[PDB]
Amino acid sequence: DTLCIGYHANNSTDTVDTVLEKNVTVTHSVNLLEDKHNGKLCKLRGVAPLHLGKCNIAGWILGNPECESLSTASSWSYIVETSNSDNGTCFPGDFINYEELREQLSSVSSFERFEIFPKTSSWPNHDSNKGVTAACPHAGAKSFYKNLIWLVKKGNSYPKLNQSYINDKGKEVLVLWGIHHPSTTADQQSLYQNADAYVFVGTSRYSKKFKPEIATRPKVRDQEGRMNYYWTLVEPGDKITFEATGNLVVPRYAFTMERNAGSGIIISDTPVHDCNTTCQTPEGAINTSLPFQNIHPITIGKCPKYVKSTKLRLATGLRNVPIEGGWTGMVDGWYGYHHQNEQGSGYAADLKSTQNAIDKITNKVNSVIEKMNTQFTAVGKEFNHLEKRIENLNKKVDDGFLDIWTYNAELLVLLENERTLDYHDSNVKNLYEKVRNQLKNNAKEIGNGCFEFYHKCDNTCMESVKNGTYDYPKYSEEAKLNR
Amino acid sequence: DTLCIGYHANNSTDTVDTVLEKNVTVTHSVNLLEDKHNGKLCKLRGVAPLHLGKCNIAGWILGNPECESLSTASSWSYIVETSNSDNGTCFPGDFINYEELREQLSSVSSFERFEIFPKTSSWPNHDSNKGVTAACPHAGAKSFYKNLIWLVKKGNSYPKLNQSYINDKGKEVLVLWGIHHPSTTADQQSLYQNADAYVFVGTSRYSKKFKPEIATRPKVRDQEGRMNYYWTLVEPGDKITFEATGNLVVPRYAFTMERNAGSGIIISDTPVHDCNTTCQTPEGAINTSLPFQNIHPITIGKCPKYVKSTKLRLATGLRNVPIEGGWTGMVDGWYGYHHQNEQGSGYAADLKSTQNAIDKITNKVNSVIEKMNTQFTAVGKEFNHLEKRIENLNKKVDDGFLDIWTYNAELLVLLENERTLDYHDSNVKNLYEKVRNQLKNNAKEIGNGCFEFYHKCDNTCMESVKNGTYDYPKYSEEAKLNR
Amino acid sequence: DTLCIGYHANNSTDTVDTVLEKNVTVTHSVNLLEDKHNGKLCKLRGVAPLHLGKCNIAGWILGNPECESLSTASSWSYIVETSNSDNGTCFPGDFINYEELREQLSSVSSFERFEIFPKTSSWPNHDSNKGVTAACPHAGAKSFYKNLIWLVKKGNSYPKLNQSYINDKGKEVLVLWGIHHPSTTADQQSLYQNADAYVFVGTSRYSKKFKPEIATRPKVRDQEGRMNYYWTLVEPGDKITFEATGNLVVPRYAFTMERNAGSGIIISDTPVHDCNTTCQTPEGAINTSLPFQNIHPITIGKCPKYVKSTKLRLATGLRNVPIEGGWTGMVDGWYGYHHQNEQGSGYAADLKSTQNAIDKITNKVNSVIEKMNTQFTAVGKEFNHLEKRIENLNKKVDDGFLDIWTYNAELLVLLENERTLDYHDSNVKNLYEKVRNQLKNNAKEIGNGCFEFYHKCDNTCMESVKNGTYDYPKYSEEAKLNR
Ligand SMILES: *[C@@H]1O[C@H](CO)[C@@H](O[C@@H]2O[C@H](CO)[C@@H](O)[C@H](O)[C@H]2NC(C)=O)[C@H](O)[C@H]1NC(C)=O
Ligand SMILES: *[C@@H]1O[C@H](CO)[C@@H](O[C@@H]2O[C@H](CO)[C@@H](O)[C@H](O)[C@H]2NC(C)=O)[C@H](O)[C@H]1NC(C)=O
Ligand SMILES: *[C@@H]1O[C@H](CO)[C@@H](O[C@@H]2O[C@H](CO)[C@@H](O)[C@H](O)[C@H]2NC(C)=O)[C@H](O)[C@H]1NC(C)=O
Ligand SMILES: *[C@@H]1O[C@H](CO)[C@@H](O[C@@H]2O[C@H](CO)[C@@H](O)[C@H](O)[C@H]2NC(C)=O)[C@H](O)[C@H]1NC(C)=O
Ligand SMILES: *[C@@H]1O[C@H](CO)[C@@H](O[C@@H]2O[C@H](CO)[C@@H](O)[C@H](O)[C@H]2NC(C)=O)[C@H](O)[C@H]1NC(C)=O
Ligand SMILES: *[C@@H]1O[C@H](CO)[C@@H](O[C@@H]2O[C@H](CO)[C@@H](O)[C@H](O)[C@H]2NC(C)=O)[C@H](O)[C@H]1NC(C)=O
Ligand SMILES: *[C@@H]1O[C@H](CO)[C@@H](O)[C@H](O)[C@H]1NC(C)=O
Ligand SMILES: *[C@@H]1O[C@H](CO)[C@@H](O)[C@H](O)[C@H]1NC(C)=O
Ligand SMILES: *[C@@H]1O[C@H](CO)[C@@H](O)[C@H](O)[C@H]1NC(C)=O
Ligand SMILES: *[C@@H]1O[C@H](CO)[C@@H](O)[C@H](O)[C@H]1NC(C)=O
Ligand SMILES: *[C@@H]1O[C@H](CO)[C@@H](O)[C@H](O)[C@H]1NC(C)=O
Ligand SMILES: *[C@@H]1O[C@H](CO)[C@@H](O)[C@H](O)[C@H]1NC(C)=O
Ligand SMILES: *[C@@H]1O[C@H](CO)[C@@H](O)[C@H](O)[C@H]1NC(C)=O
Ligand SMILES: *[C@@H]1O[C@H](CO)[C@@H](O)[C@H](O)[C@H]1NC(C)=O
Ligand SMILES: *[C@@H]1O[C@H](CO)[C@@H](O)[C@H](O)[C@H]1NC(C)=O
Ligand SMILES: *[C@@H]1O[C@H](CO)[C@@H](O)[C@H](O)[C@H]1NC(C)=O
Ligand SMILES: *[C@@H]1O[C@H](CO)[C@@H](O)[C@H](O)[C@H]1NC(C)=O
Ligand SMILES: *[C@@H]1O[C@H](CO)[C@@H](O)[C@H](O)[C@H]1NC(C)=O
Repeated sequence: DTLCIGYHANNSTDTVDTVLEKNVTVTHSVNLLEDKHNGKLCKLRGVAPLHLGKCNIAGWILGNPECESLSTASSWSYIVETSNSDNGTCFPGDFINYEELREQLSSVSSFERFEIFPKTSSWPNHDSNKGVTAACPHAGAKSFYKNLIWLVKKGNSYPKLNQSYINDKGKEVLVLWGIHHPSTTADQQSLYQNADAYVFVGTSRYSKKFKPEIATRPKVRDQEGRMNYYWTLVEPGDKITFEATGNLVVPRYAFTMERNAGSGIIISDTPVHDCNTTCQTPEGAINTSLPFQNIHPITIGKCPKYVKSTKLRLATGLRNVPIEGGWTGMVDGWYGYHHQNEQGSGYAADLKSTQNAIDKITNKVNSVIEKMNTQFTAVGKEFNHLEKRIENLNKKVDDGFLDIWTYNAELLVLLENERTLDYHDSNVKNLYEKVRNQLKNNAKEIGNGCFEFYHKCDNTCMESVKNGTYDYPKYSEEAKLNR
Repeated sequence: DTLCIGYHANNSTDTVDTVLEKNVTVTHSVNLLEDKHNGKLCKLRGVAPLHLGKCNIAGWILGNPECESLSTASSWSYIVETSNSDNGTCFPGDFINYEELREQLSSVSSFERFEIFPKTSSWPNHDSNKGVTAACPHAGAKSFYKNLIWLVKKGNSYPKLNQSYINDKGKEVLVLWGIHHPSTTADQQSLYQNADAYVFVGTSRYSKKFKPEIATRPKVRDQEGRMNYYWTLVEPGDKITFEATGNLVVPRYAFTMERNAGSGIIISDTPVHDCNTTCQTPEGAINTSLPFQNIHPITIGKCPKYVKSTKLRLATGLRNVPIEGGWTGMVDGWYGYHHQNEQGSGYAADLKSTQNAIDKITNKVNSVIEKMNTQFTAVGKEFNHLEKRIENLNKKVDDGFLDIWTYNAELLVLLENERTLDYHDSNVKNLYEKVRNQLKNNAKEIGNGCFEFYHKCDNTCMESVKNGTYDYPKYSEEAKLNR
Repeated sequence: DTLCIGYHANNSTDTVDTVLEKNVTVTHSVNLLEDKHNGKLCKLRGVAPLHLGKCNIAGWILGNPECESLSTASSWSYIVETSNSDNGTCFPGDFINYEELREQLSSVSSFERFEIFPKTSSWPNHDSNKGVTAACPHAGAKSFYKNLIWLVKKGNSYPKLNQSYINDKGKEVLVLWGIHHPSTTADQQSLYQNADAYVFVGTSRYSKKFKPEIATRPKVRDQEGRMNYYWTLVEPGDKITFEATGNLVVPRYAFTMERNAGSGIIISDTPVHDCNTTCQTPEGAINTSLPFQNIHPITIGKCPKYVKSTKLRLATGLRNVPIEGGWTGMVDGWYGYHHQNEQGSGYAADLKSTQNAIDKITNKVNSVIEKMNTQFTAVGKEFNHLEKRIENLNKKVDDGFLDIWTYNAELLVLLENERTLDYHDSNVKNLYEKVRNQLKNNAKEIGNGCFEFYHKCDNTCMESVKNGTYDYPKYSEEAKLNR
C-alpha cells in the first residue's frame, strides 16, 4: 500500500519568464499587459467626442465655409481630428496662441454659440456685405468665415468703429477677431479709406493695439496679403471693447463656454461609435483593468501605463511538467494525494492546502493590479515649430516614464514569477513533511514524494493520513513485524 | 521533562499588509509614511521666509501703498503669500514677465533697497509731485507706488528725459519701471505735452522701444487707461539708460540683490513661527527622516516623496498570534525556549538568534530609509492663463512621479512584509533543527515545536541544549532504557 | 571513511551589500555601474561631431570673422562647444530664437552653404562694400560677418530694396538676416538716407515688419547701436521675400539642410578623437552595456541611466568565507564534495549542480542588464535668463528621474544580493540532503555538512554516492555490524 504527494498538471502550453529561467511552462497564468483594443473611438465619462471630419479646430471655431455641414455639440470630452483635416484657416495668416486655444477647447462642460454683434444692427456705418474672398469659397462663390465679419468702407468712408460687449453670461465667453494686412497701400485704401489705420482691442486683463503691416507677400491660396487671428476669453461681468479705424475683422458669433478640467486632441482616422470607455487610444478604446498596455504612448483617460514590453505574463500556477513530475489526472486541485491499496486507487486534491494557495496567489495578483490606481490624464501635447525645446522636454518626460515603467514592469513580472513557482514547490514539500510527521516509522520513503506503508492501510486510513488524524501507535506493532 | 522552541507575542493590534495576505498582525513594525506636520511655517536652511501678509509679490516689489507697513528682510529662503493677498498692482495693467520675476525672487542671499534715482536731484526738469492716482489711495489720499515716480509735464513742457545708472555694486540690480497708457489723446497731452511720445530703455543685453497705446478701456479700479510694468536685471559693471519724451514711470528705488539657487512660493494662511525645518509644506512643516509623505504634493526642501497611499507599515517583527502559536510570556526576546522539569519551568530568550535577527532587520529598515537620499527642490511652479500647455506639462511630471512613487512604495512594503515574516519563521525553524541535531535519539518530537526527553534533563542540561553543547552520548544509555 | 558537502572559496576581497547585511565578501560578482570613460569625444552613429573650437553657434552660423578658419562638415551628429567659445555675435544685439536654432542645428543629415543672394548681382542699387565695423575686426581691419551683407546708401540714395529667393532645393533652407538700429538719427541718415525706414520679411508661414529703434545705448564692443538677428526656415517650393527701405542686413549665404531627428550640444574642453561610441558624455565617451552610470547626468545617445550611487555590485557567487566554511582547494566549481578513505582523498566539484547554478545566475545577471533597453536621447537642454521657469521644470524632470533610478537601482542590487547568497546556500543544503537520502542508515551525520560511513567506501562507492546511484542494501549488513 502506498500514498504519494504530488501536484497538478495539464495540457497548457503558455509560459512565463522568471529572472532565473526563461520559457517556464505553467498550469495557470494571467496577463498584466493589454495588447488589444476594440478598434473604435468611444465616449469618456459618458460624453461624446467632438468629431471634426474635414475641418481642424481653427476651421471649426472660425467657421470655415466647409464646416457649415458640421453639427456642433453642446459639450464634449475630447476632440477628434482626422489625418486629412486640412480645412483650417482659409485666409492665410497666423492664428495667434493657436496651440493654447486648441488645448483650452479640448474639454468643455458646455458650449453655446451666440450672435455677439448682430450683423444687421451692430455695424450701421460699415459695409458688412463685401467681406468676401476667393480664398474662402462656398459652392464656387466668394465667401468668408461664418463667425466673422470683414467690414469694408461704406460710401468711401470708414468712420471710427466703436462697439463693446458686456458678458452677462455666468460663463466665460470666447471672442475671436482678426486683423487684415493688405498686400499694397492701394488695397488698404480700397478697403478702408484711412490708410493709416489702427485697431485696438481690450478687456480688464487684456489690451493690445495693432497696426496694418502692408507689404507684398508670396501668394498663399491666391492671396498676396494676410489675415491674423486673435482671441481672448472674457470673464463673467467683464467687457470687451473693439475700437478701430480699419483692418478689423469683427466677431459675429462668440462662444459661451465652460472649460472642463482638461483633456486632449486625438488625431485618427478611426470612426466614432456609440460605446463607452475609460481610456481612449488613437488606435481604438482600451477596455481593461490591467496596469499596463503596449498599444500606444498617447492616451486620454484613466489609462494603463504604456510599456514597450510585449509580454507580461504573471504566473499563478505551478510548473506544468508531465517528485518526478505532475499528475495530469489530478484535475480537482493544485496539490493533492494519490493512493493505492487492495481496495482501490486514484487521486484526490488536498482542498485545504490548495484553497489556501489559491487565495494567497489570487490576492497577490490583485495586489499588483489594484495598486496601480491611475489618474485621468490627456498625455498628448502639441507644440509649434518655434517650440522645439519644450516639445523635446515633453518627449524626455514620456521617454523617461516609458523606460521606468517598462524596466520595472518587466522586472516585476520576473521577480514575481520565480518565487511563485518556488512557493508552490514549498507547499508541496510541506505536504510531504506533514505526512512524514504522522507516519514516522509506519512507512518508508521510496522516492518520488511517495511513502510505502509497513501495514495494511484501508480507505479509512488513507483518509486519516490526509486529514492529519493518523494514529501512529495503532499500526506500530504491525510495522515492527514487517521490518 | 520537555524543551520547546517558540516565539514572542504581545498585545499589539496594528497590522501590515503583505502581497499575499492582508491585515497581518505583527508584534513590531515601523512607519515609512509621514502623515503629520507641526502646523507651522518654519525656517529653511536657518533662514526665515518673507511673509507678505496682505500684499502679493508685485505689490511688494513695486511698493503698493498698503505694503508700507511691511518690514522687508535682508534675505529669505522662500516667499509666503496668503490666500487673500490681493494688494498687487494698484494701477491696472500688465506686469511683464511677472511669473519669471516671482520665481527669481523666490530665494535671495541678500536684498537691499536703495534710491537709484534720488527724487530731489534726478528729475529737475519734470514734475515728480503730481504722479498720483485714485487707483492707489493711501489713507484716502491720492497716491502712488512707493518705489516708482510718475513724472508729469512741468510748465506745459516735457523736455527729453535722459538718465542712467551704473551698477557699482558687486551684485545684480533689479530695476523696475512702467509705461503709462492714457485713455485719450487729451490725457496724453494733459500729462506729457508731446502727444507722440516714446520711451526707450536699455542695458548691454536689453533694448526696447515703447510707444503709448492710447485707447479707451473698460474701467478697472476707476481707470480707463493702463500702466504696464517692466523690469530687468543689471549685471555688475553695466549701465541702464532711460530715455523718454513722456509716458515713462521712472524707478525711484531699485534692489541690489543676489539670487540664491532657487526655491518657491507658498500660498497659505498658515502662520510663520520661529522654528526650523528641512521640508516646508503649505499645510505646515514636516519633521521626519522617512522616505515618503502623504501630506501634500507641493513642498520646498529636502522633502520625502509624495505618495497618495495612506499606509506604509513595514514589518520588523514576527506575526503576533496568541508551533501552535506565540508565547506572550517570553518578553525578553523574539525567539527562545520554554522548559519544564522537576526543578522548575519558564521562558528564556535565545539571545544570539534574537540579536542576530534584530540587527539584520534593523539594518534592513535603515536601508529602505537611508537610500532615498532626497535633494533640495521647490516642486511648485506658476504659469499664467496663456501658458496652459506648459502648466499641464508640469502636471504630467508631478502626476507621473506620483504614480511611480505610489506604486513602487506600496509594492515595496508588500514585497518586504511578506518575507520579513517568512524570515522570522525560518529562524524559528532553524532553532528547532539546531536542538533536534543535538538531541538525536535522546528525545522525541511531540508536535508544537517541542521535544520530550527520554532522560532526566536538569537545569544544567537544559542550558547545555540551548547553548549548543549538549552531550548526546552521556544520556544515550538512559534513553535506551526508557524505549 | 568520510564524504563532505561544501562550497568554493578563494582570495577575493571585494564585497556586495545586501538589504540585511553590509560588506558581504563574495567569491564572484559583477558591476552594474559604469564609472569610467575613455576621456575622448567620439562619433555617434558613425558620424563626427561639429567642433567649434573658438566660435559658438551664433558665430559659426553668421560667419564671425574668427570662424573663417573653421572647416564646416557636410553633416554632424552633435555639436561641441568649448568652455571659452566666446566668438558669437560680434555686432551686439539680440539673436532671436537663438536657443531654438541651437537645438534645430544640433543634428543634421546634410548641410550645404550656398550663395543665396550673389554679392555682385543681387544688390546693384546699394553699396555692399561699406558694410564694415570696428566691432567685427579681421586681422585688425574693419570687417563684418561673412554670411551677411550690410548694405549702405549709394550716391546718397537708398531705393526700395526688393529681392526674393525661391527654394528649388529638395531640402529646407535656413536664411538669416539682421536689422540695424543706429544710435542716433544722424547715423540713420548717414547710412540709409530715408530716416523713416522699415524692413519687411516673409514666407508662406512667416510675416513680420520691423522698424528701426533709434536710441543711444551703453557701449558694447564700442557700439552705441545694436544689430538684431533673425532667421527662418524656408520649406521646399516656398519663397522668401525681402522688402526694405533701409536697416536691412541681407543674407549673402544660406544653408540648405536637413534636420536629423534631434540631438544636443556638449560644452567641453575634451578633444575630439577618431573613435566610435553609442553614448557621449561631456567628460568623455562611455563604452559599456551596463544599465547604469555615475559619470554625468547629461549625455547624448543610447546611454545608461544616471544614478548618484557609487557602487552597484551584483553578486553572482557565494559568500567567500575561508558547514563551517568554504574550501579554497575546490577550484573546479562552486559546489562539490570532499572525500577521504584508505585509498586517497581530495576535492571534486559537483558539475551538474554547479553548472545549473551558473546558468541560472548568469541568466539572472543578463536579465537585469538586458531589460534596461535604453533609447537614443539628447538629455541636455538650454534656456535663457527669461526662461527660468521652464529651465527649472527641466531640472525637476532630471532630478526626479535621478532619484527614482538611484533609489530603485540601489535597492535592486540590495534585493538581489541577499537572495543570491541564500540561493547558493539552498543548493548546497540540497546536495547535503541528496546524499543523506541515499546513505540513510549506512552513514552518520557528524556536523560540518559531513557524513561518516559505517562501512568501507572505496573510490567506486564515493563516485556512486556523488552520481546518485548509491546502493543502500549492498552495504546495509556491514553498517549493522558496526553499530
Ligand atoms: C478645404 O480643403 C480642401 C482640401 O482638402 C481645399 O481644396 C484644395 O485647394 C487648393 C488651393 O486652391 C488646390 O490646389 C487643391 O487641389 C484643392 N484640393 C481638393 C481636393 O480640391 C479647399 O479649398 C478648402 N476650402 C476652404 C474654404 O478652406
Ligand atoms: C455610457 O454610460 C452612461 C452613464 O454614465 C449611460 O447612460 C445611461 O443610459 C441609460 C439607458 O441605457 C439611462 O436609463 C440612464 O439614465 C443613463 N444614465 C445617466 C447618468 O444619464 C450610457 O447609456 C452608456 N453608453 C453606452 C453605449 O453604454
Ligand atoms: C488693497 O486691497 C483691498 C482689498 O483687499 C482694496 O480694497 C477694495 O477696493 C475695491 C475697489 O475700490 C472695492 O470694490 C472693494 O470693496 C475694496 N475691499 C475692501 C475690503 O475694502 C484696496 O483698494 C487695495 N489698495 C491698493 C492700494 O491696492
Ligand atoms: C535653526 O538653526 C540655526 C543653525 O543653522 C540656529 O542658529 C544658532 O542659534 C544659536 C542660539 O540658540 C547660536 O548660538 C548659534 O551661533 C546659531 N548658529 C549659527 C550658524 O548662526 C537657530 O537657532 C535654529 N532655530 C531654531 C528655532 O531652533
Ligand atoms: C573673438 O573673441 C575674442 C576673445 O576670445 C575677442 O577679443 C577680446 O575683445 C575685447 C573687446 O575689444 C577685449 O577687451 C579683450 O581683451 C579681447 N580678448 C583677447 C584675448 O584678445 C575678439 O574681439 C572677438 N572677435 C570677434 C570678431 O568677435
Ligand atoms: C565607426 O563605425 C563605422 C560603421 O558605422 C565604421 O565605418 C566602416 O569603416 C570600414 C573601414 O575600417 C569600411 O570598410 C566600412 O565600409 C565602413 N562602414 C560603413 C557603413 O561605411 C568606422 O570605421 C568606425 N570608426 C572607428 C574609429 O572604428
Ligand atoms: C486541452 O486544453 C484545452 C484548453 O485549455 C482544454 O479545454 C482541454 O480539456 C484540454 N485537454 C485535455 C485532455 O486536458
Ligand atoms: C526560449 O528561450 C530562448 C533562449 O534560450 C529564447 O531565445 C526564445 O525566444 C524562447 N522562446 C519562445 C518565444 O518560444
Ligand atoms: C469590457 O467592457 C464591458 C462593458 O463596459 C465590461 O462589462 C467588461 O468587464 C470589460 N472588460 C474588461 C476586461 O474589463
Ligand atoms: C478531520 O479532522 C477533524 C479534526 O481536526 C475532525 O473533526 C474531522 O471529523 C476529520 N475528518 C474526517 C473525515 O474524519
Ligand atoms: C498592552 O500594550 C501596551 C502598549 O504597547 C503596553 O504598554 C502594555 O504593557 C501591554 N499590556 C500587556 C499585559 O502586555
Ligand atoms: C481587512 O481585510 C479586508 C479584506 O478581506 C479589507 O477590506 C479591510 O479593509 C481590512 N481591514 C481593516 C482596515 O481593518
Ligand atoms: C523633530 O525635530 C527635532 C528638533 O529639530 C529633532 O530633534 C527630532 O529628531 C525631529 N523628529 C524626527 C522624527 O525627526
Ligand atoms: C557555551 O558554549 C561555549 C563554547 O562555544 C562555552 O565557552 C561557554 O562556556 C558555554 N556556556 C555555558 C553557560 O556553559
Ligand atoms: C589571488 O587572487 C588573484 C586575482 O584573482 C589570483 O590570480 C591568484 O591566483 C589568487 N591566489 C591564490 C593562491 O588563489
Ligand atoms: C563596512 O560596514 C560599515 C558599517 O558597519 C560601513 O560604515 C563601512 O563603510 C563598510 N565598509 C567599507 C567601505 O569598507
Ligand atoms: C569597448 O569598445 C570596443 C570597440 O567598439 C568593444 O569591442 C568592447 O566590447 C567595448 N567594451 C565594452 C565593455 O562594451
Ligand atoms: C551516473 O548515473 C547514470 C544514470 O542516471 C549512469 O548512466 C552513469 O553511467 C553513472 N555514472 C557513472 C560514472 O557510473
